[PDB]
Amino acid sequence: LRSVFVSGFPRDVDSAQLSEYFLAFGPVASVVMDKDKGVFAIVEMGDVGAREAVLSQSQHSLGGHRLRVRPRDSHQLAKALAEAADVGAQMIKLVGLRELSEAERQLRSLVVALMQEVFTEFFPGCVVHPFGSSINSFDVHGCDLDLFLDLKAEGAAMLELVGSILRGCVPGVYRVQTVPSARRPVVKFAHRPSGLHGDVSLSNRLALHNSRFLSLASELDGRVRPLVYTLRAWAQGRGLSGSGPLLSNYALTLLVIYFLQTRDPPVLPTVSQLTQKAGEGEQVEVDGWDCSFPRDASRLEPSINVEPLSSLLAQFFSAVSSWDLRGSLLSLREGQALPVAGGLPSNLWEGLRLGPLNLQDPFDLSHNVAANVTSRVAGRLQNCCRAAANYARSLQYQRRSSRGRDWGLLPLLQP
Ligand SMILES: [Mg+2]
Ligand SMILES: [Mg+2]
Repeated sequence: LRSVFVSGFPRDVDSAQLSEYFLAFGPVASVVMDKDKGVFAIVEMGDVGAREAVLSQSQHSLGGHRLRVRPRDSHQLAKALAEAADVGAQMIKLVGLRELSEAERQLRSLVVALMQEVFTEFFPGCVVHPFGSSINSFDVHGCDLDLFLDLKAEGAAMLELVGSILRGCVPGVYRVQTVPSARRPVVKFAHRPSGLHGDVSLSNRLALHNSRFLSLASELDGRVRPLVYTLRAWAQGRGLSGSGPLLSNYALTLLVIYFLQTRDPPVLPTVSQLTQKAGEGEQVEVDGWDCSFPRDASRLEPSINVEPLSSLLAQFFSAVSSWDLRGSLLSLREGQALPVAGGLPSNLWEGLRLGPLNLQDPFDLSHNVAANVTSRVAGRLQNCCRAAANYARSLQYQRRSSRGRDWGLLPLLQP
């Protein structure tokens, strides 16, 4: 597909002139005007890279006329987002569509209850804590159900025992696979009646609190869920968020939250500030790290930041693209970037893994959630952010479309 659809050039303009214009971007193979009609025309470039170079620039003009050059479940999403009022309404609608329905959530709680009632007989006093995607209120349709069982060879034996229990005892669950061989040992399971799948971890415990923190963030400000959902969909769109060297959903969420912490008025407070507001009985530590923070966001002061969702999204793209990733450790606790060269963040907090992208976990401070991210992924993240930022400054992002044209979020959510 080296050919591009080009329309909008003035009446009585030569195809040789279009050829001459597109000649700047590279070799032009052919230019064919619409024969019986007029208006648009098709331009085939010599190189596919030249075609990508033409599509790369959103600003085209000839003879004083601006040119439109375009290459030439999900459909429900696009249609619904096209029906919205503006960018903000689009983001909120995206949240409403992707988020779990109440039936799904209560179904999840029911399944958790089943698992608990089965496990309690084998391990008296054991507690099954749902964590991650389900309880952090960033949940999406068909997301994993991750359970933590609260009670390295003995760990493997115990893991196999849990696998056996899931296999032969609790009714309805199939696809049981024990995985001791991973950084965090886990037992994969699938419950058939509820149509759910997930992982059971022996000790993930710290992560549980992380989830809670995330939830609190969503309760602290109303823009958090739209921003995080939208940026999740976007990162998954550009191939940024993911499994391998790609960013994890948790790391991305942490990045968005950090961005919200770094705004001129803060949208979210720093984790340290939350720890200060914890209070008696809410004090909790895990592996030496302080995990404490308020139960409800009601007794916490609101955000004086008046920035709308659109401006916050554009500011996210711009700021993330503008940051220095390799030389900075992004801190959620202090809500700011701590310089790597000088300040030696690796001295205190021993075991901290630095690199292309450094993002510090709000509780365990020796943990870089972005440590897995390679140079290519980081650079491509900043590049995509620069792109999206330049797009957010256009009229296509800011305003709606009269009929049928993709506007606002829709170009950002496409592959
Ligand atoms: Mg019973
Ligand atoms: Mg999973």
